[PDB]
Amino acid sequence: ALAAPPGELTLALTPDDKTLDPASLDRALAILAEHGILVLTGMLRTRLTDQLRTAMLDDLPEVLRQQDVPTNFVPGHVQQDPPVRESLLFPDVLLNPVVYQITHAVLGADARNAVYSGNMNLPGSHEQPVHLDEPHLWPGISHPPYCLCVDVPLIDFTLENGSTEYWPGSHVLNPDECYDERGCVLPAELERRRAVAPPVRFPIPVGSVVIRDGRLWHRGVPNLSAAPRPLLAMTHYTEWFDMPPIQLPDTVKSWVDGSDRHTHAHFVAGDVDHLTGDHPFA
Ligand SMILES: NC[C@H]1O[C@H](O[C@H]2[C@H](O)[C@@H](O)[C@H](N)C[C@@H]2N)[C@H](N)[C@@H](O)[C@@H]1O
Ligand code: NI
Repeated sequence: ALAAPPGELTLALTPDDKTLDPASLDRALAILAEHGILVLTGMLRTRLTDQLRTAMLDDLPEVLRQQDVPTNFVPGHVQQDPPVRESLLFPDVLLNPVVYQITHAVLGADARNAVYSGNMNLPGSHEQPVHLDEPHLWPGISHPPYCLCVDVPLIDFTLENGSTEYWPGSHVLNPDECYDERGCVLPAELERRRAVAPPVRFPIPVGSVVIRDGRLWHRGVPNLSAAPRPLLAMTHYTEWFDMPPIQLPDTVKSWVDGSDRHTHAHFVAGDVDHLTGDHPFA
């Protein structure tokens, strides 16, 4: 019911900021440890978010033409990969120096991005169940994080247009028989948790970047606006967690492969089909 992101969760920047001073970084880490979600305002320029927003709304028709449209949990929550064309792969988005500074500190210098995907929340979408995007490695065990979701809204997220319900501090909870095979939280454990630390939902301005634990409870909620709500989604993992590589064109290999901000990527000659992944050599 907030009119902006809570201060407990938020850290304000300009796009020119390339690192956090030690005091800011310790705070960012302290938030991800305690709350499991960190909102970074003013990270990305309009020039980038605009091109990416345009590119994904242009692709949405090709996505909805598909015989079976891939959704997450309920109708209206479409899985859509953004394009991997030389011209729409920006270093400030894939290899953001502030994001990787936080993820290196949390997951290790060998941590790597292994997801370049998206969530198109359509008008009249349904309520998702509360869930983990990425599960705990064993039931009934406390362990540190092995993955951080990096969510990039491509329009102003509002209460009406489907800003995500987040459950702060839920990333460290992992009792027995808590999660089912799709990673949905059992209803008993929700109501116990709602009493101690209830969910929050808030606007997130475009140009913001949200970093959160992969294990954080959350649910997508109905888009009641007249416009699709695109989200570009990356996920950094520890070196040792097994993931299939991101299909990228060799036209970007030059700067992506060199970097000490690691991507788990496989480079193909020529164009890559993000949408349906039909490209001949995977
Ligand atoms: N790293 C965050 C993302 O993780 C999940 O999606 C993955 C999901 O983990 C896989 O089952 C699927 N094969 C790919 C999909 N993109 C979530 N369902 C997405 O909503 C979220 O964008
Ligand atoms: Ni989710």
